[PDB]
Amino acid sequence: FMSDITVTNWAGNITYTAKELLRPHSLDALRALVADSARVRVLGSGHSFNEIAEPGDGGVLLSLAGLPSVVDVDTAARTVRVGGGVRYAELARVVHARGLALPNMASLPHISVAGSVATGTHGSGVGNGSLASVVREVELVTADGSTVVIARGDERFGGAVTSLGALGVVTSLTLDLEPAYEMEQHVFTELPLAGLDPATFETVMAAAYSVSLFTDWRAPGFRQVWLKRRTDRPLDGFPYAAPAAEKMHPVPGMPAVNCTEQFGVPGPWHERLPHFRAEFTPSSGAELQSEYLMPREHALAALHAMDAIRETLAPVLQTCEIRTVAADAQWLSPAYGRDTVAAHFTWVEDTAAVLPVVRRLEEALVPFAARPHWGKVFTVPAGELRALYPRLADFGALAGALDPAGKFTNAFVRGVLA
Ligand SMILES: *Cc1cc2c(cc1C)nc1c(=O)[nH]c(=O)nc-1n2C[C@H](O)[C@H](O)[C@H](O)COP(=O)(O)OP(=O)(O)OC[C@H]1O[C@@H](n2cnc3c(N)ncnc32)[C@H](O)[C@@H]1O
Ligand SMILES: [Cl-]
Repeated sequence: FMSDITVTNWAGNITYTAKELLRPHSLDALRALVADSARVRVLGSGHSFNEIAEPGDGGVLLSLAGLPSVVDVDTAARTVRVGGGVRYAELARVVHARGLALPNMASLPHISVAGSVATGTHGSGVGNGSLASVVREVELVTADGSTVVIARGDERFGGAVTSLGALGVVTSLTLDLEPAYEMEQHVFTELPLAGLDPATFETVMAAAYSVSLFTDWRAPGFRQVWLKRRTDRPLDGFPYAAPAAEKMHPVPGMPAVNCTEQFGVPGPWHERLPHFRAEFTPSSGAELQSEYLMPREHALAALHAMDAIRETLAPVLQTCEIRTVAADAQWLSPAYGRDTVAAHFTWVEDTAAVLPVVRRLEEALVPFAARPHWGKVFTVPAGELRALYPRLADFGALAGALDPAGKFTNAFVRGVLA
């Protein structure tokens, strides 16, 4: 019963030093565990790919999986209060049943809400903010066990959602909602990079509510284009690529059964925004991930820099996805303060082969002020990375106020706060 266990992230490339995952079964127990522990980090659903959740030797790794997962919709207010450990699939089910909806979702819905917003998680669409952008309040258990609630409008709130877990344990969050809406997903194949000029790139990325491009970086250009269209908005002809003949997966050869419905068949928002259907429930994945988030005005130059090194990228690549994100108010969001283009890479799970490719990719993106996704694999040096965040000092002051001893600062966060 008392024997050591091995605790990893979802993809299993990160093995934590913790020999047990503590899952307190009450908020009283959680407060006491936090107060009594010298160093703490929280594990959500483990869909990070780096050391962000590692608390160091002797540090406590705790989870909310032992507490009830509550999803409380106020229909008149159009809000939902959720536990930090609740995952997006359940959140979406419950809000949809109340006739309400989120403005966006990530690719796969089986990810914790608190952990998603902690790192900058986003979907696509030129007018759609990050997942954090709909949070209007957070509730934290701080280092001494006490609760601090921070709401939108509080001078601190810009640092309180996407915080890398550095302020305390987020026990609940409240999100804003909109009326439930219908969508259609239309997939296309073969979009050239040649002739993808500023006007055409803008037209393509704005052609639906959320648009992704996918490529293998093998033949020139893009292999797929996914349009996720609201039925309450117009859909113009899309002459730029061929209509897909078959149901598609982002990664060529992987099972398209896993993916949300295509061929433009209408269905609800939460069955169209993700790329992966709720029924698809993988307990791990044999992959790594990286993503770089740049000013949207650099999209073409960045795509052209990556095209020039395509032969270096391709051998370790499962798929690359290009997305857009609206400017974020959160100080540590990779989309902070600027409309954004994102370049995501799902790699083969071969750390030794991937890291040198990541380093070369990062070099290629330096001219475009690329910020890495905090949840994913990156090798940007700490000082260089700190220089990319205008309000980093403000964040550090907030962390110092709420957590003076740095109970929630691990090695990952320490390099951000240095
Ligand atoms: C696995 C995965 C991830 C993923 C994705 C697809 C898959 C298969 N698609 C994404 C996408 O479309 N867009 C996007 O921007 N990200 C996508 N991701 C990445 C993923 O969403 C993030 O890496 C996310 O942060 C993972 O959250 P999760 O909860 O699974 O991961 P974690 O390692 O356990 O924790 C991450 C950080 O959050 C802190 N955390 C977690 N819970 C809390 C609470 N309650 N309070 C304070 N912090 C918390 C962790 O400590 C860690 O720092
Ligand atoms: Cl091309």
